Amino acid sequence: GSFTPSGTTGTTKLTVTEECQVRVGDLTVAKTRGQLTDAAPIGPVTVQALGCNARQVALKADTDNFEQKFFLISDNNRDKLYVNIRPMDNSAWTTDNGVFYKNDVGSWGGTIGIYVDGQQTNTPPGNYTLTLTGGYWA
Amino acid sequence: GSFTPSGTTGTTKLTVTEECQVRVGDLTVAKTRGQLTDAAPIGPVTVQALGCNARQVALKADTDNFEQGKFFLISDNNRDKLYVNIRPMDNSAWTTDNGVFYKNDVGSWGGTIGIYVDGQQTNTPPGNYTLTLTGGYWA
Amino acid sequence: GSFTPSGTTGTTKLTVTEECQVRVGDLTVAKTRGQLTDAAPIGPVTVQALGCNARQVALKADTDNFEQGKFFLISDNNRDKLYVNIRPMDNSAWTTDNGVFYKNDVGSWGGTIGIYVDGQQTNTPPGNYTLTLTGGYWA
Repeated sequence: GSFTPSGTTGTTKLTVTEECQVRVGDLTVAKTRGQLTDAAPIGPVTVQALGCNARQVALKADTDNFEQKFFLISDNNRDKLYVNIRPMDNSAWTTDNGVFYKNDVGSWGGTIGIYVDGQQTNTPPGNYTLTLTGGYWA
Repeated sequence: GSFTPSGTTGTTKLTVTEECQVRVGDLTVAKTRGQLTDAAPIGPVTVQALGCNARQVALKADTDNFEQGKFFLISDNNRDKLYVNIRPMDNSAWTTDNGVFYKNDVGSWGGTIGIYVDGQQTNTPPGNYTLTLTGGYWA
Repeated sequence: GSFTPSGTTGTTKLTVTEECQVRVGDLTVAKTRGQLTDAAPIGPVTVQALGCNARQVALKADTDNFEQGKFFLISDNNRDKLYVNIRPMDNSAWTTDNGVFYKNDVGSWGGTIGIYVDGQQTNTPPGNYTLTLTGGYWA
């Protein structure tokens, strides 16, 4: 099985902060380390496939967003926040080295929820990101 | 003549995908190589020149978006290119001079600049292509 | 006292142009050098401090946005600069300490920070200027 890039690239950006969070400029997903408890929901990624009725929809994370496990990477390319990626509808998906594809072919379209994998309330403040690219599995 | 930078910089981003395009995020201008036929319309650029009553409104593309009097979107790898044609929705007369696309007549013009595929290029490798244009006048 | 980074980073982008102003993009703030008079208002930065009921809300500008107790927008060339004044429309009391703009009183303040031109600089070369500010507290 190999992932074929065929879609747009989405990004989940989260700004971890101390209890005293000062949101300057535009508004984004901001969370204090304290809120980084297990199962804690981060953002959500909207996916929409077209003309994929004979292929398995899949999402591919940047090389710096997965290892052995998905996680958001700090701007320093150091600190990481381990998260779990699952669709809103209870569709069945598989995780294969940075790839998250649907077990059944079809032009699926829904929401992919991002949650904190295990309490990590000690996560250093900063800007974390998680990039995912559309495509199919085959 | 020469182009004088005096305005904002706009960008036309197109994502080329295979027949099975999976849009992660929301939203962009995605198109399958199959749709990359000749005259195929990509995105559109809205232009608004003001105080240009004695000058000629002009648009300047990045050095990596033009060559030999030909405009094209560049891949994120600064390698693959999609040749496109620049033309206003209204049939106004413009001129192309080395990456510069200026209007033949002076005055403050405003409207939409349509971007179309120049010749069928359905073999264009998938990826993220862009076309940057900067506002200014010609002299 | 030192500034502790704890919030998001905002940015004020301005595009100085000549009287002939050609807007190519969808939306991006533009202004001709002529409008760059003293007290001239640029953009505005929204500030939302939360859980800061025992800390002094503060804003920190990039190293290339301040110098000698003076704030300014920097050109894309890291050369030209537009000196501006930072002030809360709440008329609240703030202090400027080497790139840091913090509130004199603790509390989870939330409002608008107005950006105005510091002294007439109508000769400012055209280009893209920016001013980055990061949320956090002072102590």
